[PDB]
Amino acid sequence: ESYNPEFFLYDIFLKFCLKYIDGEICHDLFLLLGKYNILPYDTSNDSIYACTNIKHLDFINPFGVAAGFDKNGVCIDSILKLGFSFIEIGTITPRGQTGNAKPRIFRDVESRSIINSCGFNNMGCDKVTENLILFRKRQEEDKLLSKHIVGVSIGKNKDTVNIVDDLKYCINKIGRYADYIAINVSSPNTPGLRDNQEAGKLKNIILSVKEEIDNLEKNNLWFNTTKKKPLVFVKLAPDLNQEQKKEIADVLLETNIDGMIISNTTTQINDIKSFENKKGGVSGAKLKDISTKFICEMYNYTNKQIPIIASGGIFSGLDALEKIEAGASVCQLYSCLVFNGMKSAVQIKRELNHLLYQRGYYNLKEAIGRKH
Ligand SMILES: Cc1cc2nc3c(=O)[nH]c(=O)nc-3n(C[C@H](O)[C@H](O)[C@H](O)COP(=O)(O)O)c2cc1C
Ligand SMILES: Cc1c(C(=O)NC2CC2)nn(C)c1Cc1ccc(C(F)(F)F)nc1
Ligand SMILES: O=c1cc(C(O)O)[nH]c(=O)[nH]1
Repeated sequence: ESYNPEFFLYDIFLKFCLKYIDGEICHDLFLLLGKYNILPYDTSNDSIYACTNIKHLDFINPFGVAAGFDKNGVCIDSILKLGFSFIEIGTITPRGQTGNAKPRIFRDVESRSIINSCGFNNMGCDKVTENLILFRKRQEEDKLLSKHIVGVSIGKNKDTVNIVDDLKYCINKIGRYADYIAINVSSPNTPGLRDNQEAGKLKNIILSVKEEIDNLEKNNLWFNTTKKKPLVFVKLAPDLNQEQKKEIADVLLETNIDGMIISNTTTQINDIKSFENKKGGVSGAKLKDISTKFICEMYNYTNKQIPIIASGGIFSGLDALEKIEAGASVCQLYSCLVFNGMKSAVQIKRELNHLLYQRGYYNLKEAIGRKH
């Protein structure tokens, strides 16, 4: 009963943390609990009707943890054992960074919103690779983790001129241990990063990343879950106009990107009194509708040819079903872990299974894109 993530004390501690403790400190405490493997766990098998896939990536269930939660890969086992099918570590950069000055994370509990200006704080590609190699060694000896997927989000150091150099550096160090690589061109907290979403720049970035991944073999294998070379995803920002979204879509089709993560934080949420005039991008429930509309738009601009990982405002099974019906094959959570806590995975999985049964869906795959 105690290791059950729905134990009552966890909600007691969650409420106390959300009322009296700084956001980053709460996060650091969660990571500390996982580092010592004293977090609750849920090793129950998941419904075979709720599993999903992106190409050859077979997700035991449709819920993972978004990037920026385990930036340095120091907590992969514990987070996954909460009930998640995958996690995206990072975003990492070649050299470590401490990020912007603190406090840089703020919460609004009433609206279930977060705002952050972290600035790609992380231990750097080389250290984080060592943490991921340790996990992959543990995974090779634990059967309960053999189907779990780990992706790596890569970006650039603040002072780097040509992003492709930094992306290549990361791919050549951590790529062989990744099940997929997420190209982060959508953080609002690294000056000029979002400009790389322009079509011509993005195209060259994607081809450069894919060419570097395809060269890992020759340069001398796959110490990951798929035992295959990592897929390539792009994470997009929701603060784009329609012509930019159409131009990106055309590039994603030409370059054969394996999927698109929709979406990162936004600067369009400005009705939160306590966040006014603050730096950073907003996450949480207020982002849900904005990011779901973005899924529908890109699902149609890419003619349904590009799989979608949903990110933004997902708290309930209904929220997740809305993303799936809009076009998503899998969902990523972040703010749900902040405001619901340890029970996030267990609870949302049960809710979705109930909804699939209620709505007359045979399985989750049948629901993908049904809104359209
Ligand atoms: C504190 C914090 C740090 C984040 N860091 C990253 C990051 O490093 N890379 C990334 O791609 N997204 C990052 N994100 C964005 C989340 O991955 C996610 O896309 C966003 O929070 C929307 O999901 P949500 O509304 O369910 O929280 C971060 C978000 C927060 C709140
Ligand atoms: C809140 C919170 C946060 C958080 O505010 N992140 C920064 C705003 C972005 N991140 N997470 C995992 C939680 C849930 C949590 C933390 C600690 C504990 C406890 F058991 F250790 F007390 N329980 C639940
Ligand atoms: O992709 C990202 C990165 C950050 C950050 O490190 O500041 N923050 C976000 O909201 N999204």
